[PDB]
Amino acid sequence: RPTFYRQELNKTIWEVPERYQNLSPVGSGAYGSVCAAFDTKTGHRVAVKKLSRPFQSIIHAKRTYRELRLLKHMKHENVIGLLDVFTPARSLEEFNDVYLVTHLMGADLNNIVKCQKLTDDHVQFLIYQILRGLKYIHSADIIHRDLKPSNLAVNEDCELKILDFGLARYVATRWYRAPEIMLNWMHYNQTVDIWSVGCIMAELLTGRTLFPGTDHIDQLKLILRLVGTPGAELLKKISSESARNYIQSLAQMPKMNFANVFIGANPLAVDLLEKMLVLDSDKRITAAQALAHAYFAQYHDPDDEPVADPYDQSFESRDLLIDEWKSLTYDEVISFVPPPLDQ
Ligand SMILES: CC(C)CCNC(=O)[C@H](CCC1CCCCC1)NC(=O)c1ccc(CNC(=O)c2cnn(-c3ccccc3)c2N)cc1
Repeated sequence: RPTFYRQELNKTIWEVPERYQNLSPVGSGAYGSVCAAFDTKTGHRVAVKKLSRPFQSIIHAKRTYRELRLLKHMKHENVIGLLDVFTPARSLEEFNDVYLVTHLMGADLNNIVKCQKLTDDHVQFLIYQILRGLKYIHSADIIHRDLKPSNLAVNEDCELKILDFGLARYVATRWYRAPEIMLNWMHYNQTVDIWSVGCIMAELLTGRTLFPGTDHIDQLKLILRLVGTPGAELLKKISSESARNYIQSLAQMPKMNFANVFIGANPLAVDLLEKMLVLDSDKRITAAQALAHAYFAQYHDPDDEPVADPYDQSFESRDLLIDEWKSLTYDEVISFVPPPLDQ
């Protein structure tokens, strides 16, 4: 066990290993309770997140377990990874705080698009990286579901990682959400995330939110204005009578020609957008397919777009007591094997 030191920061007690020095809060709460720190083992800046009331309820406890499991799994260049996880507790009995350590990222994409509209080259490279991380996540049967520009972090070298910062103690998730999981939430696949990548890529190209809806209905209306109302073939895959009635209640709208909307953009980018922003989720391009798209010719390397190890999601179906989820989380803290150092 390493030696821990104690301090207080912005309404909260941090007890961390001496390994981590010069803690300073970041984001004014925006990211959670998170400090930048210097990691003396590596000589690098890191981020240290203290989970908020991780075992307050069964729901918090399972969420805690879930986040730890997911972070321990992710081993890929374009996905946040886990550098360390610790608790000052010496036993399960005393276990009540969970701290996570990741790389410290430079800025989010929300900050970057709000600052400047990007070059077509920067768009190629950023979207390629998103898709490469998504091929990986999706290969483990993990769906992000919350993709938006504030959940993507980029450094000065333009290397990107996918994360999920979660709630706030503003960019609406709804603006980037697939129509199929806008009303019903039964019939959806991993390509909900590809819909979000299309919305993000549009905004990077244009500097404007593609579908800035006020609510779920308005959101749907903005969407169908671009992609058109569902034709007979998609209508007959909608089980929800109320959704089908709602859709069919609208004055029918044609699909726009995306070249008339994204006027002046690279045509290969326009063609990719058409393949991502398809209403029918069975017809939407997958991440693996998208990487082989001609828009990514300068980056795509089929020998360097790896899949994930399998991920055991079987816990998701379980209904357990708080002390059980806590003990499982403790197990995962104990079994953690830190990553290779040499960067
Ligand atoms: C509650 C619910 C909505 C989701 C909760 N979420 C999770 O479970 C995921 C778990 C892994 C996911 C990774 C992406 C793919 C899906 C799983 N969890 C994380 O992604 C996750 C967990 C911990 C951390 C800690 N790091 C930071 O906070 C951090 C790092 N850099 N910067 C930075 C960024 C830009 C500018 C300046 C500084 C930060 N602020 C970061 C992300």
